[PDB]
Amino acid sequence: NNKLKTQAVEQLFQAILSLKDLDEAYDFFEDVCTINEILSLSQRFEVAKMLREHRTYLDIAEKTGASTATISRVNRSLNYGNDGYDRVFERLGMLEK
Amino acid sequence: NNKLKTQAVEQLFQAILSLKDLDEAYDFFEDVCTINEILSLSQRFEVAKMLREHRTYLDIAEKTGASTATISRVNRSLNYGNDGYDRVFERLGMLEK
Ligand SMILES: [Mg+2]
Ligand SMILES: [Mg+2]
Ligand SMILES: [Mg+2]
Ligand SMILES: [Mg+2]
Ligand SMILES: [Mg+2]
Ligand SMILES: [Mg+2]
Repeated sequence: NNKLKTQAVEQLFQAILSLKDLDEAYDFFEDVCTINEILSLSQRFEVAKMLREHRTYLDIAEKTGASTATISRVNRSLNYGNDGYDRVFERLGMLEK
Repeated sequence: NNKLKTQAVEQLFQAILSLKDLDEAYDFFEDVCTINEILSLSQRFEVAKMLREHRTYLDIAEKTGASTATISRVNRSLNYGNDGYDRVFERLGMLEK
């Protein structure tokens, strides 16, 4: 966290928060990231959602491709982090009821 | 690009575009990414800005820490990409005049 209190980090975030729609998101993240990086963040995000949907590690590994080690890492951030995943899931009504 | 046309990628982007302020950005990206990943994206973004500000590779390597190989990679995405960096720089009035 301390290493992230930088004006560089803050401008990255303003850049990210200025994106207006998914086509802009695609353009930007594809400029800044590799395909695999984007695929890697989307996998973590899906693991996290499925974890809160109460799915098993097997079902998560199947559906997402994540190894169980990845699943376990995400699970640490989900549970012992800033509660960012959860606040998005609540806000966007994402969790399969 | 083709590998990124996924519902998983689309939900990551909706999650990212729902973030309302920098504190939310910090909470979310810190949950989803490692410190080094965030530092790595903010470095690329700063390299890209300084490149469009017409600074030399030496000055960019000094100010940002990027190796010149990183600078050269960013420069490919800046110039031969989706024009996402440039559209953010224009929109946010970021380039030092
Ligand atoms: Mg600073
Ligand atoms: Mg790669
Ligand atoms: Mg991982
Ligand atoms: Mg799909
Ligand atoms: Mg790391
Ligand atoms: Mg790099």
